Amino acid sequence: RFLKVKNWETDVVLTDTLHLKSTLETGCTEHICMGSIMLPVRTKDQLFPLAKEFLDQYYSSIKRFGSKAHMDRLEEVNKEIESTSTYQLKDTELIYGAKHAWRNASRCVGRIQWSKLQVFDARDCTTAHGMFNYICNHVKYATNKGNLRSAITIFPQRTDGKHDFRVWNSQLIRYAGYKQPDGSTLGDPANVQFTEICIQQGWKAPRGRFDVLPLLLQANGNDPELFQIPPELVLEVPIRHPKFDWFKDLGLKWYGLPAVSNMLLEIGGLEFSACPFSGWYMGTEIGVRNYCDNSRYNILEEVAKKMDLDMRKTSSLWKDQALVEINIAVLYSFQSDKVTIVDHHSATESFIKHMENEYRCRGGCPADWVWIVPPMSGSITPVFHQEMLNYRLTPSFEYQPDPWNTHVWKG
Amino acid sequence: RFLKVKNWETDVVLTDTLHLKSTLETGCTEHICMGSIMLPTKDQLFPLAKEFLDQYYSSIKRFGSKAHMDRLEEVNKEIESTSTYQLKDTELIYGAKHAWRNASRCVGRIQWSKLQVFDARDCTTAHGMFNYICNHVKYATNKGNLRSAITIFPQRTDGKHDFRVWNSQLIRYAGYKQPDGSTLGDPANVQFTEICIQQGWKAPRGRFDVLPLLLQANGNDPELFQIPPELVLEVPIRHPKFDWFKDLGLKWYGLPAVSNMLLEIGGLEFSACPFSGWYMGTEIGVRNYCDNSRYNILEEVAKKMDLDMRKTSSLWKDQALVEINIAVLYSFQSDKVTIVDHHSATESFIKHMENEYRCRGGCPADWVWIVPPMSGSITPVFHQEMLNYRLTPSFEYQPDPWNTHVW
Ligand code: HEM
Ligand code: HEM
Ligand SMILES: Cc1cc(N)nc(CCc2cncc(N3CCN(C)CC3)c2)c1
Ligand SMILES: Cc1cc(N)nc(CCc2cncc(N3CCN(C)CC3)c2)c1
Ligand SMILES: C[C@H](O)[C@H](O)[C@H]1CNc2nc(N)[nH]c(=O)c2N1
Ligand SMILES: C[C@H](O)[C@H](O)[C@H]1CNc2nc(N)[nH]c(=O)c2N1
Ligand SMILES: [Zn+2]
Repeated sequence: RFLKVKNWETDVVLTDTLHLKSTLETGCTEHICMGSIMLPVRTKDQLFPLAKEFLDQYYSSIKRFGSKAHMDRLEEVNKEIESTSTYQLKDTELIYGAKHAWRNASRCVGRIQWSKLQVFDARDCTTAHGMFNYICNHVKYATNKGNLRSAITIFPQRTDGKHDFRVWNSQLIRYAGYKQPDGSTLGDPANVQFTEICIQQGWKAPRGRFDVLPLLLQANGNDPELFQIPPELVLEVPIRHPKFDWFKDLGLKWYGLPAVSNMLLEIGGLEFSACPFSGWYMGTEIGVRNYCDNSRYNILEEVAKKMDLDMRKTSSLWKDQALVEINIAVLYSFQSDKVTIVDHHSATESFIKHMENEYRCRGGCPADWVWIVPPMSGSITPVFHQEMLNYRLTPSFEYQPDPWNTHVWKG
Repeated sequence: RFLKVKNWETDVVLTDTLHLKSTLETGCTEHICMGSIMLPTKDQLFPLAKEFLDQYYSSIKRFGSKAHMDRLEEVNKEIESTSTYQLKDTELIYGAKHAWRNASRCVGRIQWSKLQVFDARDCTTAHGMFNYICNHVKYATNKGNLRSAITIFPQRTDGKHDFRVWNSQLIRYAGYKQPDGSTLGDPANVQFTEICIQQGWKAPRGRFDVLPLLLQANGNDPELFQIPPELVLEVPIRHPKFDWFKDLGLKWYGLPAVSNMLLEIGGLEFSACPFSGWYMGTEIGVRNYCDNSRYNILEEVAKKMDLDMRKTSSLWKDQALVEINIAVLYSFQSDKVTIVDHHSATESFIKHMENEYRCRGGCPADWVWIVPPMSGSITPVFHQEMLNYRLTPSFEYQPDPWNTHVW
């Protein structure tokens, strides 16, 4: 089958053939689209076809499909599976896997960079202390004094689901949130639940507005242990505005390194439940979402006051005006401090080029329009006018439940 | 089978029981979502009529009543006999309001029950259509206090006697492909403008020429008519702060009136059913003015603001975009023409959505279209999960008449 996508700004039409290699489900049906829904221990039975599907793809990619090496590897994996009920990936396969999981991430606008990913193999890790060390090394490497480098660290795969490695933090670096008895929130409201756990686990909270959370690290299905990332490894950027001098006095800063740590990495049917990965920020993540979401730092009001906008009626677009200025300040600050960041105009333009390239050389590029379009100024970016097809390819990054909801406590 | 939608800003969860009454298809499959794609006989007819009559009689609390059965019978006899059937005035109005109610891409549906329906099924000629359309324009415009309206022309018979409004909106500005290679007026309307010229229109080759109506009656050849200028309410665009903004020479019309869709009710097809409400400000200032393939004025405005247009990271585009939309809202409000900003409108949609879930079991919604084209995440709709599905009565897309016209 052929599927066409049109860009309504340029009339450029592209033809998808890659969707035929789609596997997993979308959530949608012929009667309902679930396009805007955030979120819609394996047998050897299901395991070898998934292993084989993956190895066929790997060996095609290296132009060795049907080779003796290809055939031997299949044979080798088949037996390891029937002997031991699972199998081990070669380093090459692991690196290929992780790069492709990112390449396949339909919600990621930054995918033009997918082939440049530093893969850290942490499959020899056995304890939370070992995890802490690997994660420190990842943070130092990825930060690179502000010249950020994409990286992923891969801890041992799931076995029986009873010995999972998990990073309990949703991101490696994030600020605490503290709910006050008066109902107000100190710090990042997003992180109140996790902060409470940390405190419960023994963390001494400074109770400031921008406290870097400790790492809560779980190895081999044991109870998680707390660790503090050395502060010297945590690069932060004081936020100021190039024209408004009062902006610095808001007392805002943000960390440089966005590093997702709660997702599951699936490769050839194997499940890596601890796989922190990091790139660099697109400005709107901080300036639009982190600062201006009503459920986050929520600073539109205070910024708007200081700008003396007309705040009596929404039709003054005071919220819109303040939002822009804040996003200007975020970009200005990172650039001024030589910390890697990308504006939404740049990142969406690059994505369109990436996407067209992927259609030509790959037969498609699965993309989630809902996530790809930036949270401000949507239609003045080229992705808004771009039809996209969303489908699931493996290897992939998947959501998994939060560990505190599933963990069987040892005590 | 019962579905939940969550609002990630408020944690409010709603349960959709209404999608189970959807019949038409989304374009999506288990393997591929097409949520962002813009365009995804007597035996056929009676169950469609029945489905509709059933929901109609349910609405007036007379389900399984004698009148219900009688009507069902009557319509059945009539299809058996005539191969179609005619809607009672009450059913036409109910159906039109519900077509709007079911429009999953429409953010303004909180107004759905307050829609003035003009029955033009007695129309036979294009001159008759022109008269009805002028009356609609005048009624809906109402000196600037806009009132939603729809005018419904005769239903399709054999597809060779179609009534069609060839225009996409009752009121739009012409577009001309220049020898300078650029484009004068609205680039969106080049093709239509040419057809107007090929059909006789004398273009005043300006930048904001209100297009003539091109009207097709009973499947016959389409005719040109010019809307009385005094019925077309336009608004000069000025900025409350920037004195220079007026020099751009920008204006827009007050009445958004979609004229190219198909109204399906009880299996019957109304190929000519122009409808109108009032603008949300972003439709003009974000899309009509700042879209690259439209008036595309971002650069001119940014220059007049003397912004650093060297690097994209200065967000000069974003700044001009906000100001432009400020001016649009300011101009309309200053001239007392009804308009709604994207904050007010989305806030209304959330309340409508909650009303609908509570009193109907759901509200089909297309997030890709409901979220405004600027400042998306600072509006409540961004954080709102929506389920998209197709209910009837409905407004459907249909082919442009000129690809299908047997001249
Ligand atoms: C290089 C710079 C990168 C940029 C600028 C970038 C940008 C983004 C943005 C803006 C999002 C949407 C999340 C949100 O806005 O809330 C996203 C999502 C995502 N990114 Fe990237 N990204 C980058 C690197 C990476 C890397 C290295 C990986 C993995 C190896 C990755 C994998 C993903 C995945 C799996 C999602 C989906 C998250 C979810 O489903 O919640 N990205 N990215
Ligand atoms: C009264 C105030 C109204 C407002 C503020 C409003 C707002 C909107 C907006 C912003 C859109 C997105 C379309 C675009 O951006 O091009 C839309 C779509 C739509 N509206 Fe409403 N509208 C109103 C009245 C109506 C009425 C009276 C009807 C029908 C009786 C209607 C039917 C539709 C339909 C069918 C669509 C989808 C059109 C398409 O798919 O191209 N609207 N509306
Ligand atoms: C590697 C990377 C780079 C970047 N610029 N942004 C991101 C996404 C940031 C992000 C922020 N908040 C939330 C999420 N997701 C992650 C997955 N999590 C389970 C849900 C929320 C992701 C990731
Ligand atoms: C009644 C009404 C009110 C309003 N504020 N906006 C609209 C939609 C405006 C609009 C602009 N451009 C295009 C479309 N649609 C019309 C149907 N057309 C076939 C596709 C594009 C609609 C309609
Ligand atoms: C309900 C809706 O899907 C939800 O708010 C989505 C919308 N698009 C998004 N896009 C990005 N990049 N990140 C997000 O968290 C979301 N949230
Ligand atoms: C490709 C994409 O679906 C297309 O640009 C859509 C996106 N959302 C939209 N939303 C509205 N309200 N109006 C539009 O024209 C569009 N265009
Ligand atoms: Zn879908």
